[PDB]
Amino acid sequence: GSESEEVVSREVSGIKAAYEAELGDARKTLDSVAKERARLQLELSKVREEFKELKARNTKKEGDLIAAQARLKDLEALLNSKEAALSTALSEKRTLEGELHDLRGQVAKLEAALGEAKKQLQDEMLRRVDAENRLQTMKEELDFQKNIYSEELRETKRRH
Amino acid sequence: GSESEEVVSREVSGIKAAYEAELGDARKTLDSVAKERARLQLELSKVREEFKELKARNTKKEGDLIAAQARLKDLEALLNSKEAALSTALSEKRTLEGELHDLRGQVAKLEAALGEAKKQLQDEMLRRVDAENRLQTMKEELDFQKNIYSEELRE
Repeated sequence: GSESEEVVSREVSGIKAAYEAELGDARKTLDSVAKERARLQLELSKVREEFKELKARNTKKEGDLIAAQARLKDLEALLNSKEAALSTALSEKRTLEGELHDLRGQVAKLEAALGEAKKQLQDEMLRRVDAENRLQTMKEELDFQKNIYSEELRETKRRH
Repeated sequence: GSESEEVVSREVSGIKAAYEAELGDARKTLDSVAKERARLQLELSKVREEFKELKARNTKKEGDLIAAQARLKDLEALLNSKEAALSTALSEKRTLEGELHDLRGQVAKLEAALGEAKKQLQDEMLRRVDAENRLQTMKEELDFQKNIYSEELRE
């Protein structure tokens, strides 16, 4: 009767209260996952941004690196050419200094030889001038000896 | 009249089934959001790994760049020193070639002067020898002419 209606009302209230407790524990787990989802969304948004910025920085750095490496290659090659040119120039200079030293010795040797050849020519010109003057005097003596021979024997044979 | 009691039995069974259905839907929704957490965790794991790899590559590239820039700076300076040294060496070489040209002209001028001084000495020595020979012959003629003078005046 009334005990049959009370047992159902207390049963429904029991199963109602159990469901309310379980759905409440399901709501509490739902918010927990909602917080973690929000944490991950923010953390993902942070890393994506950092990656975008890092990729932009790296793209610039790598392009700068390729350019530096190309310039380095060109400079190392030019430095090698310059060193070769310098090595040749110093070698050629060394040969010149040697030729120059040899020529300086030659000038000094030719100057001494020229001075002595001129000194000997000077003395010989004097001896030639003297010998030619003494010859003219000897020719003059011979003509005067031949003239006194003739002008005297012209008068000797006539005066006995 | 147990039809009045079958109404309450069907109501309780309906209440039970409705609460039982709400629990099943809440559990399937919890799965639905757990899938979305899993999606984000995987997506985050992917980007973190890509970033770690990119940061490692960039760290190496930047260190390589600093080194290249330092080497460039040193080279440009060394290249400038080498060009100055080269410019000096060619200038010094040019002065040497000038001194050499001047010395070669001096040797040629001294050689020509020496050859002509020797040629003049040669001709002068001949004139002296000839004049001294003609003088000795003239002295010999004068003594003969003075002796024939004394021998003819005798008789």
